[PDB]
Amino acid sequence: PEIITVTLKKQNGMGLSIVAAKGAGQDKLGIYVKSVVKGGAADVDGRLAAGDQLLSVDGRSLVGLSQERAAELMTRTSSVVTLEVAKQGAIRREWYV
Amino acid sequence: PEIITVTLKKQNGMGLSIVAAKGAGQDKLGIYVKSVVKGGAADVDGRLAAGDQLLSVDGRSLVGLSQERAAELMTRTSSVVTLEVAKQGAIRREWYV
Repeated sequence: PEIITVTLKKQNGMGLSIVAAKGAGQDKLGIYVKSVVKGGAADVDGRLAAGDQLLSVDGRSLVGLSQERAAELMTRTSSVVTLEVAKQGAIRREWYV
Repeated sequence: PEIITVTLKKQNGMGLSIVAAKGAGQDKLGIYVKSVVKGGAADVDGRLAAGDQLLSVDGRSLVGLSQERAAELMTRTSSVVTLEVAKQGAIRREWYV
């Protein structure tokens, strides 16, 4: 799983719409990019994309946390935010029914 | 929130790729349609779509359950399955960052 570090200058927010989900593989709850806002900070930066997992915010992990704990952590971010992101794999575990 | 009942004749499975997530509004974990397989049972039926929440399977609720409990419930389904689905709203709660 490819992991990268993305640093953003917040325009109005990071220009990101997120969701709490469990990876089909995982038992640990995670924060994922549901979609990117065109023309927002993450869009212009050009790295982040729907499906990417947000591992940490400002060095503090987002993995396995309550939706309350994670929301608190997002509201506390500076004008500048550094994310560790697990890039969505080409070869990936998924759940079929 | 519009709720409907969809009954499917399983071809090879329902032709559905699902995910466990929390609605931005919700604290209850849910089963959602991540994507539909073209040419699968749900596709041909034409009702189900990415974003829809799967409320119950065969009359048994999928809301708020462990990923183990839900997977067990999906593997137990007959050649015929009846789902209660909460259609993804146009006006909906979402989580921006």
